[PDB]
Amino acid sequence: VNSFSGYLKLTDNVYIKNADIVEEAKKVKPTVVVNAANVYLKHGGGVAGALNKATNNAMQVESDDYIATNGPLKVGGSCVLSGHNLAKHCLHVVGPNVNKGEDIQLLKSAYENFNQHEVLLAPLLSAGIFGADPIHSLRVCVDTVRTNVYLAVFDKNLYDKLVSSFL
Ligand SMILES: CC(C)[C@]1(CO)CCCN(c2ncnc3[nH]ccc23)C1
Repeated sequence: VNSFSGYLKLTDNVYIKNADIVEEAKKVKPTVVVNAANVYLKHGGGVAGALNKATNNAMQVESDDYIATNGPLKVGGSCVLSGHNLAKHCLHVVGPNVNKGEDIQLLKSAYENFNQHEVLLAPLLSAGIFGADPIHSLRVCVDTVRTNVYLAVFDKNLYDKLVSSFL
């Protein structure tokens, strides 16, 4: 039993809800929140910009130190950093950005990072400003993630479309 509330169950381990991941993180304080990161951990917009703003820029400060030490992430890769006031940990995961021409097959590799964590609150990878089809992102998620994932979908219209078309 965990503290997540109001989700629709898609499968044994995948759940979905119309929610702002920032407000959801602040209420649940999950062990792991997933950020829709880029390789430079520059949290300017989309989910990343929103999560970072909610940390009063502490996420960006921590991220800049991480990059200065380690260099950029790989597309499809991840790193674990602090969750600040939102979660115990933030798993920064880099899905391919279609608007940069990155290979969509890397979306499966991106979701594989979730399997290192028993329970996660997460957005749909490569959705939104990353340019991929969110119905495909949900499908890859379901077919790749085996741990318990709670997907927060900001757009109510998109949320309803994701459910009604799910197989
Ligand atoms: C389609 C999908 C990739 C998105 C909608 O879920 C697109 C728009 C930005 N994304 C967010 N998702 C959940 N919570 C959020 N809070 C602020 C932004 C945000 C991801």
